[PDB]
Amino acid sequence: SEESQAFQRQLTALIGYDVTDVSNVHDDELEFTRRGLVTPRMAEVASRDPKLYAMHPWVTSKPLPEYLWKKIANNCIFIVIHRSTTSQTIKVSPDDTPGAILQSFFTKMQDFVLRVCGRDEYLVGETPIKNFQWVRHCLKNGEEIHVVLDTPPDPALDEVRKECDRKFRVKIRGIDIPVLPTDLTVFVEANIQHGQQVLCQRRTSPKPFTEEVLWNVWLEFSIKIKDLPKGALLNLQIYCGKQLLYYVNLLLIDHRFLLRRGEYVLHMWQISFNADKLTSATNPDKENSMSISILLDNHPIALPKVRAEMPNQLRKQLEAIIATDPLNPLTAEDKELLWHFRYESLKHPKAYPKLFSSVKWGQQEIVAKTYQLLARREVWDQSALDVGLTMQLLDCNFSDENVRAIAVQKLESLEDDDVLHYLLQLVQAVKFEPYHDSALARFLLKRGLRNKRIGHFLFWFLRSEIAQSRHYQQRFAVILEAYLRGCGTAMLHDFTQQVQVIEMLQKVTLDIKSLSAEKYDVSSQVISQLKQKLENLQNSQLPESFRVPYDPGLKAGALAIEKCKVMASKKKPLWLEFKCADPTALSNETIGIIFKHGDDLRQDMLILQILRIMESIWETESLDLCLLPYGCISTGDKIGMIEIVKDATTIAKIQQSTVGNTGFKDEVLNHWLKEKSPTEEKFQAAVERFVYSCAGYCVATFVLGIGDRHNDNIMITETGNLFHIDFGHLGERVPFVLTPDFLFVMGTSGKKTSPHFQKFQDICVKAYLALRHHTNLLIILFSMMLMTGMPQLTSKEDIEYIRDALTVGKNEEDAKKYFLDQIEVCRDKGWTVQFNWFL
Repeated sequence: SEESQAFQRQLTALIGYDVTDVSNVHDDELEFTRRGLVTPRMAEVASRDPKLYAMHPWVTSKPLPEYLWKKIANNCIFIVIHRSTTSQTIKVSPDDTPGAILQSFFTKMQDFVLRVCGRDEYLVGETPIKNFQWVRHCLKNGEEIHVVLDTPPDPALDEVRKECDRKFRVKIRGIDIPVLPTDLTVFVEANIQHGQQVLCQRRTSPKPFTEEVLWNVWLEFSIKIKDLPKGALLNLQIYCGKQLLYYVNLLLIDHRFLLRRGEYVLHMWQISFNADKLTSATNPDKENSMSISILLDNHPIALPKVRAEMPNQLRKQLEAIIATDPLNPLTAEDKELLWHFRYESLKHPKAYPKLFSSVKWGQQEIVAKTYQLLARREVWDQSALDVGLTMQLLDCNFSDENVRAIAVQKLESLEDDDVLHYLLQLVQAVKFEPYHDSALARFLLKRGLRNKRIGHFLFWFLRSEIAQSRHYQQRFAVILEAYLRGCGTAMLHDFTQQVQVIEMLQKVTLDIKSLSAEKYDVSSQVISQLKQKLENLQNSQLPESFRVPYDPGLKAGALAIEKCKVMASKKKPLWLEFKCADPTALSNETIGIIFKHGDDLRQDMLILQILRIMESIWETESLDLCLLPYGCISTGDKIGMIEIVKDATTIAKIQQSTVGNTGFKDEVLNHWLKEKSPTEEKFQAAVERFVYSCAGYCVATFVLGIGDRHNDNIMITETGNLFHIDFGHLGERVPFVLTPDFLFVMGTSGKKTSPHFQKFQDICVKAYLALRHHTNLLIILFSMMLMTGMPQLTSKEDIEYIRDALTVGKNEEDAKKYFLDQIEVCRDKGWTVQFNWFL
């Protein structure tokens, strides 16, 4: 139907790409994948409870941390129930089910439900109220729980629209480029890879690098055709430099298990390790990109389906190897050991990554034995879920579908709250998949379609890449389409509002950027120019309201144009403010959002996420370092939005406000806090909060290798919560930022002591070692982060930093000592590094 034609047109607009396009393809994998995702979608759609899906309660099964029970030493919790001008205050017990307090209400005073005031957040479903995230959020922030009694959302609104033993060889015909301007020479390198491991390599003779270079030469490999593993890539690379200029990959076995065959003309990617180098997609730009032509002329297949010792010491060698971190390599010895004692290895879940890296994927018989091994997976299937281990089997080192699937199998058992914690990283992992359709892609579909909060962020995480990654936009686009076709008309409506809004603000942001980037000042002309442009949108163009992308529970209404402006910084980001479109809101406070161009916010997203992960880690040990991972969503190339934290200022601005400019007085910070503090109570609270938050970010920032900072890049709220920002990496050195002013707040100085500083040192050590208790998880998150977003990755030194930072190996005692020394290095440096941040 044209109705279908228009629909697909609406989908294209939400996605930012066209899955019906075939301009940059050489086979039907994408189309095959669209069709293949149909079943996964429909099966989850039909499976989800219409009522719970509409209300998406946000719950956790994790225990209430010790530091939160402190605020409840009476087994009673106060919920403020509203209904217009009314507002009671029903006392409740932490294990009181929701529906069983509306009963300690209705009767204490029925087709209703408890909804948070001013938010699209509901407190329903059979769950202790203490297990609801919003309730833990309020408690952790000493806020009161205000709810409004109203009618459940109509699930009718989520309606889904009806729907050979020869040696392998490859002939390199030649390369061609429109124009490729000191001259030099070139050659072609054809590699057979699997899980980033060259099984075979062949090269051509060095030749003249001209707009057209031919060889018409067969490159014969030693490996046999019926030995090629499913998921093996034929990697073609061009070398010039009188080194690597262009690369392109072709899956040797397709999505149907067939051996690739025929003529191919592949448009390559130019180099300006990482995930982009592994893509099966070809450069879309067929007009001004390099291309290579090859000939392939050569029947997949299939699947069906111990006793002895492990001498004392050899077992000791095995356990030693197993205990090493994910970055500790594997000697051929290690590999042969792991493999020979295959069945002993299978009894240790942590041995799995090392084990499979020990498999000779280029040997049919061996791989065959591997599957046989995974057949008896009893131990693995019964192991306690380890996200760190699971993620390792999903990274660039594993290309085998069955190996990766057991990883996904393990993810299946994660509760929605945990999926949210790792969603960005799981989405990024899709880049390591050899085929578009994959167990991991289907898992993201299932979970997204099953819960609205996960589906919302999945949308934006996917759109973020589809809008700026030529290497993966196609794959992600198909997966996003699949999701949109099953999320519901309601959500489709919401995404439509959100996209039109951010797409308008992006235009403004950029145009204003042009009338600026003049050298700072930010003219009134430029601000006048802004207000005029916003005025235009404020009319029949900017929807009445829209959900805040990084905080789906919040609905933003009309722009407070009078409060909007252009910030006085290198980049000229917009500082917008909106009124909350929710009357039941508990305030008149506007929603502040910063729209900026100039920075790659994909990096910021990644760090902010690992920051939340570090929080959950600290929780599992009763710690609360008070981090502050504000919302941030990359919406396009060097552009995106950021949440405006209320009542906070840059530590640089605090300094400038007193010294005027440059310096650097030690008490400025303490003054500021006191002045922003009225009651003495609040401040002795704020200084406390500053000690925790400072510790948190010093530890966090040190582990991630981004501690050496810049005063203008770290802020503080009037309530004492410190927090870094901008992760744009303009960064002698220092492990982190613990300058004199910070110390002054802690009450010490000039290298001395104080209750606090000692409270600070105590918190840091506890936090540091608590992270070391998840060394593997962090190591794997760190390296994935570096490969999918910080395109500045030496598959060695860079990734290795976190090993050293986590002080891998050594013991707890030497670890604690190690960090305390770092704290000292900051003390010896004082203001030197800070000051040096200008030359």
